[PDB]
Amino acid sequence: MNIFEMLRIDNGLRLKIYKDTEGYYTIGIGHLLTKSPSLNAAKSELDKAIGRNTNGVITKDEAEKLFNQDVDAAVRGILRNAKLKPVYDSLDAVRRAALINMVFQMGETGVAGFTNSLRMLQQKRWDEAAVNLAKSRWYNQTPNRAKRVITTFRTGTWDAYKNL
Ligand SMILES: [Cl-]
Ligand SMILES: [Cl-]
Repeated sequence: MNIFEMLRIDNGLRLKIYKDTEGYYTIGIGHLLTKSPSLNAAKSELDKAIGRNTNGVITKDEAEKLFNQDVDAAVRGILRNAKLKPVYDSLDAVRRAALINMVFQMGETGVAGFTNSLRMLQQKRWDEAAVNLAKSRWYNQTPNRAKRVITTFRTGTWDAYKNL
């Protein structure tokens, strides 16, 4: 199991533009196109991202390309963020993937906001962080996904993802 497989399980693969859980236009493996209500705007972002007139539909290969760019981007945003970097560096391989997952999902800004949980992770206080992480809109809006990520941080194994 690795980050790619992990996020593939959490995001699915869709070849036509769709609305994510917050109602935003997305495509592929969780690639947000725009927060804008306009399908046209979505359509425009997609063509620009792909480099072709897509008509709101992409191929598997194209989906995968956006996915690789997105994972890379998530890693670099962490490394560049002053609040994220130290946490990431203190963690083992499996827990690093849980941090990337959150960043991919909510952005570096969103995650950097979890001050208290970050601190507990940095201290290696797994159960306590797990409890803190759960007290969030994140956990209340997407509880299944959140539980998988949280379990990953608590246990440091891929158990939550095996079977999927
Ligand atoms: Cl892009
Ligand atoms: Cl969920």
